[PDB]
Amino acid sequence: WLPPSNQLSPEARSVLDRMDAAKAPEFNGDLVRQRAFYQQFNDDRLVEMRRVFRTRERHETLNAVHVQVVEPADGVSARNRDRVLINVHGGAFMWGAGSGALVEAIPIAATMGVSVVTVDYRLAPENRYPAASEDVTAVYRALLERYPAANIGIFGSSAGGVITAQAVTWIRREGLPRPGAIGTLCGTGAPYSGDSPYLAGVVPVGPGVKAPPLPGLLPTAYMEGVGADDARAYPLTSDAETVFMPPTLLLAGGRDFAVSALSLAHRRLARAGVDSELHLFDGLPHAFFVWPDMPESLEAYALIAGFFDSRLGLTPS
Amino acid sequence: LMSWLPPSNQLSPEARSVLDRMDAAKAPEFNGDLVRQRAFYQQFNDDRLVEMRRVFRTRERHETLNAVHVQVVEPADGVSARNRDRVLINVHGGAFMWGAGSGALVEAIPIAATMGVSVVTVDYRLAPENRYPAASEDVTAVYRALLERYPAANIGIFGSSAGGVITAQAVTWIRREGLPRPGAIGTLCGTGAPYSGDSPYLAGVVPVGPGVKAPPLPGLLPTAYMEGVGADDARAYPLTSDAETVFMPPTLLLAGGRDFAVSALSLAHRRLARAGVDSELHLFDGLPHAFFVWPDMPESLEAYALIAGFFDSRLGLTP
Ligand SMILES: [Mg+2]
Repeated sequence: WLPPSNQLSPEARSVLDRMDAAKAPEFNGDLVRQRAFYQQFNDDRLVEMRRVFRTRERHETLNAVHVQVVEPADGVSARNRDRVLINVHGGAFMWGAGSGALVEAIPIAATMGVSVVTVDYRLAPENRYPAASEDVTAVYRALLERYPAANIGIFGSSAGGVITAQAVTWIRREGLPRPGAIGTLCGTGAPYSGDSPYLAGVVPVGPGVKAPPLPGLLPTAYMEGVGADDARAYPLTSDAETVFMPPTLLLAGGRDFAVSALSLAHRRLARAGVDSELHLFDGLPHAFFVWPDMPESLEAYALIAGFFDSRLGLTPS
Repeated sequence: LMSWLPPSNQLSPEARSVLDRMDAAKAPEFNGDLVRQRAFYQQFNDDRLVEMRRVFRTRERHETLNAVHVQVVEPADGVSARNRDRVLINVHGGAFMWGAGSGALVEAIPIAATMGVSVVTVDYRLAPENRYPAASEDVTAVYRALLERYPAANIGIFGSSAGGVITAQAVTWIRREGLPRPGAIGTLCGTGAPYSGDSPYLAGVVPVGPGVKAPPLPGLLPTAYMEGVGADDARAYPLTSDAETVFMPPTLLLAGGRDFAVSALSLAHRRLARAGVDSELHLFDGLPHAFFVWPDMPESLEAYALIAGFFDSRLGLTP
């Protein structure tokens, strides 16, 4: 095995051990226990968020979808008066509602100085694809009443990255204008692939062990029975959906199981002539930036804010 | 170690073939016999050049610019009208010790042919006979000469492996000399920074695993070319210097996903972004260091297109 990456701050090295301590025990398919565990995990990261960042949050309903609107406590910045971001939370498509959503929205709202509308989308296994696309699209449609499409960004982490990419295709199915920019962080509209799922240990490899091929679909209940050929569901595997993608930020830890898929999606975006940016944080795991107590998380929030700042329009609307 | 993984499932059949040939073509131990080592890599580079000539149609001329030997590589069809007032400078790889001649054409030919541009590949001074900053001086002298014919904004500089390191160092040397900075650079599989992070362990540059506890990595590049240069020389290690990083031109960083240089390139890209520099990073999952010297796979053609696309979007056009 490996020492921690020698690029990491002392604070990140501490976070790595806290991450290890916070890892889930085996649930053996007990969704109730699993949801309760991750509820507490997300509530814990929320407390850390609130210590670092000063925000105000309000509940709203937009086109019959529950959202939380997250803003810097004293107001959005003049630079971002006519912009908004939609956040789509992660949580394996089965949890993350409420505190998980605030944990992704608060650091970006506070770092960029922008309104973040985080969507309480329908979750699996009770709901299945394309429920979350429909929900995010309904919110987007409502926000178009106030903000130019060029000035709206959509981002999310892990499952939320996947749903962000699927929401783009659903928006185009509905005949609405595409968003100004997206962030598909730690996940996008494509299966995990390449080397990283083996290195990250999501699939066993090594002495005494037969390493299997990887799946061509995402294994989640959310995607049960959706075909590989559905370009709306898996747009980053489709040369057709890819060309219509808006400017995209892809960001992951270097040890994240999603990283090989993101580097491929970035190559495909570039060949399609789509503006895209990829950043990797060596040594860090999946969805590392839910832990705000390290310079590397603040840096990630700065890269997300800078990508939206440089790609979204400014004009009212 | 990667040997426990299957080939990346992203790879074309052609690339899986290349990876088997790459492993089979790996060098034996030379034990400080530099003459034998150079002969082995002369053969390797000649072999790749044969492959390049099958795929691409170019013409090469020798020239001397400011007392430095170059080869000027152009598409056999001619430079596109779009690229009439552009030029790229190539700085070859080869561990700072070999690669001169055929190794330089192996890097220049695919880019000249793919972009439709003239590439000047520099026959710079090698280690261990010559030491830093000899290669920076050579590349700067070439750049100086090309400024007589092309606007700085229309000149790119790129190189692979040791040549990616030297391209970054040449940029700081050009600045030191008071010349205008180049329009864009490609620091491929290497830049002005030591190797760092996880990737040198994963690639086996430092022995790694069960029962053998991994040593720290050096904060310096180990090559004889760089021996005695301090970590604090910002001109030698610019991507660890906030000052030289801010002055970098738009930069492409590209590597194989299994390349020992990956982790350093991802950090350099974060630093360039924080410094406000236009940079772009691409990683080819499953592929090793300097993978695009083997042209017989879709992934290599795809790399050449990304390099051509980066320069086509970042360099100026006007005479
Ligand atoms: Mg990029």
